[PDB]
Amino acid sequence: IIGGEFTTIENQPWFAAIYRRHRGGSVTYVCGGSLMSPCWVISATHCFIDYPKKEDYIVYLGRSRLNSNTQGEMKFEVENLILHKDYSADTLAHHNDIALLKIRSKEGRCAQPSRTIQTIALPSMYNDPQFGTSCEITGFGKENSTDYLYPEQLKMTVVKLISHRECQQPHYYGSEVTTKMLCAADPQWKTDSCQGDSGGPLVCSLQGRMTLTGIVSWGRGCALKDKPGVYTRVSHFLPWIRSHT
Ligand SMILES: Nc1nc2cc(O)ccc2[nH]1
Repeated sequence: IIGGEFTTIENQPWFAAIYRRHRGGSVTYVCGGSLMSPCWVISATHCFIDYPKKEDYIVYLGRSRLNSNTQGEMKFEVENLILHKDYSADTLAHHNDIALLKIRSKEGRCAQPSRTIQTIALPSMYNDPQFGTSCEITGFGKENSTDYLYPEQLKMTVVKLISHRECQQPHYYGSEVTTKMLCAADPQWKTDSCQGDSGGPLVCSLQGRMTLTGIVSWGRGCALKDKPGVYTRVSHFLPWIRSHT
């Protein structure tokens, strides 16, 4: 993340760090995601679609830093990884970018909702906070685009929400965000998401409740005058999310 602050997990008690295991050479960070209910995490197919053998991922909850074992984490396999039956990578733009992972400790069970391990609620149907709401993102994403290492502490930032007519400024993303893709960014240029963040959460405040408003997906550069980060628009997906759940 190219924005504000370094945080710790208990301000993010739903974050999901997902790792690939390798043939021999060990384990590299895939993406974030978010804890749904002790059996489930939510993220984006673009992360896994090239490499779909559920058995190579190792996701974590309660982990606070890329390569250090933080206080009281729990480790996970992924009993099933479910990718959207319809996904597509158009130039820059991603489509129906959503995915589910059923975790399972080495023991067969979903996770124990600790202090450092909460669910976050899904949105309700046709109710997304309005342009100009500040929401927040978490990930271990590049700090600077020019960087080729992801940061070693976790990062969080907050980011204002854009309206589809504004984000379809042809000076922005044209007809390529669409009704199910949600733009947001800090009034231009300075904080934003980036690489290896997608699958992270966009968590807006609705009535009182932190609510999984959107899932990070794409954006042309990180922190660019006229280039919003776009985030999947979660309420358009609550059917699929229950009928593959
Ligand atoms: N603005 C923005 N650029 C991004 C690039 C990514 O690979 C993932 C999220 C992003 N958000």
